[PDB]
Amino acid sequence: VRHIAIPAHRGLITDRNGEPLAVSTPVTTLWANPKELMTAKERWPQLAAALGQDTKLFADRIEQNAEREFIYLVRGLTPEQGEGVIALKVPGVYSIEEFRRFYPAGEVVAHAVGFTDVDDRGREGIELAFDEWLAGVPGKRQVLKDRRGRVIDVQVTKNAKPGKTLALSIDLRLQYLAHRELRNALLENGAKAGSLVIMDVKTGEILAMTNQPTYNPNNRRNLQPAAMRNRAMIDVFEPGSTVKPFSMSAALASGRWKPSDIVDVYPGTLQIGRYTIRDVSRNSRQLDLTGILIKSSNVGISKIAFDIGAESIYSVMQQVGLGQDTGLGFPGERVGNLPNHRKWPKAETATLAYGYGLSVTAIQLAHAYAALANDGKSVPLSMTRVDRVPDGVQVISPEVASTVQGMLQQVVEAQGGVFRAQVPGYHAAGKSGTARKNAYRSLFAGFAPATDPRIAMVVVIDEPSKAGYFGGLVSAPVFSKVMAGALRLMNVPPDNLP
Ligand SMILES: *C(=O)[C@@H](NC(=O)[C@@H](C(=O)O)c1ccccc1)[C@@H]1N[C@@H](C(=O)O)C(C)(C)S1
Ligand SMILES: [Cl-]
Repeated sequence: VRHIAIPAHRGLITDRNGEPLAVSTPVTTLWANPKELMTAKERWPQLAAALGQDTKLFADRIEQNAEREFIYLVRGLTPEQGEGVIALKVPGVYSIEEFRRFYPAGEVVAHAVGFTDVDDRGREGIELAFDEWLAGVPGKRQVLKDRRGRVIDVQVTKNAKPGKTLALSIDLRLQYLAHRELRNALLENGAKAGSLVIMDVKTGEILAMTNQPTYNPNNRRNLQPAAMRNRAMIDVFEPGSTVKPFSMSAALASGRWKPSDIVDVYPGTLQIGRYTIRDVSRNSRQLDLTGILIKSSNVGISKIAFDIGAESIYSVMQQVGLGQDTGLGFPGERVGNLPNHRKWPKAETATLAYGYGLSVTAIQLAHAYAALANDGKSVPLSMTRVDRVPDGVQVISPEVASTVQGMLQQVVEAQGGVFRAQVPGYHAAGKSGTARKNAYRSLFAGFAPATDPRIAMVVVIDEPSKAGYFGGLVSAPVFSKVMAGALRLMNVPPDNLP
């Protein structure tokens, strides 16, 4: 009297609308009792052939496992193929009906979903993070065996309970769009890597999370580690000039600045001891605060930071979640960091203000822009479909967030701005960036529609290699196309029709 396991059916993963993303499909595995095989040696060659194995090597393996009562022949054949071997009636050959995961969207959502074991245990991404929920509990079968031991099947001791279903926050339609457009952007620019995150400003849901390179989890032969990283969550980078709107939020909240205030940025450089702060465009003197963002003046943002102090900038960044724990619990997710100082020297103050010295994830950057677009209120992040929205936390004053939103709409819409971020039919807001690593990261971060925001988006492209490499040239056009499609796919009313 012994017990054999009764495999449980692992729960289905779907996207937010119910589209299957991970399904456990019936699969047959074959094992043998060598002691029973040792009584039917003349059958071995035909069985070896039916397993695509060499007869002599196969025979060797059963001889050297002769004294054992159990060994695997092969795992995870199709039910019809496993019937082929079962049909040739070899003594001591048995079958086990297991389940095997299939991923219908393949590489399009591989980084979010992850994958399972040969045992159908989650070992990456969502499959790992929600493993206890999805797994269910295997059963126990009471079985009688003779002293060979040939099994000669009594009753179910304990039933199998299937795993529970799970609906992600991801919208597969948005995911496909983002994937295709990020991929196109990568190839066109000779880029090495990239991330794109799309977030629902009002509910905290991650509507799309896509990276390049990626991999097809359905093929065990193409699990190459470098292409398996969910870069949006597990890789960090200096956000660069994409953090300037949060510097600006500190300035406006300080009570010392308004959008119409002027800063003098001539001659487009500022010498701070050994360190020189430099702008790309150096034919400006007086700029207002909206102008500082539109032209992305480093000198301008540094002078404001000197006036208000680094501490005020650090707290806005901390509050919005940059370099902080997101609390999602995605496997291998990084926290990043905001630097700290007892006393902040000028050079450190300036570099913070325009996005160096700190390290963030793409998901953190998108979460920060989402809170800004949601009138300064940060809704907790979710990877699962949200039906009842949790209470959000006020992180920037509504009034300040509104002003900064307007300024950002101007960076997209005014002359001298990131016109390639413009979304046909809609008002859009955002900020470009280009950070060093002569290697660069091209960036665009933003949200839309400007009159009542719905979606925040970050596009991060690593090391473009074709002439133009600024965030406004490389990443902005991706924001434009993906945002255009996402908006209409979500049936959001156009707010900039003529
Ligand atoms: C923010 O990213 C800023 N970048 C730089 O000032 C500058 C640097 O970090 O050394 C730089 C990087 C790459 C190429 C040129 C200069 C400003 N914002 C950028 C943007 O909006 O994309 C720039 C390039 C306009 S400068
Ligand atoms: Cl970290």
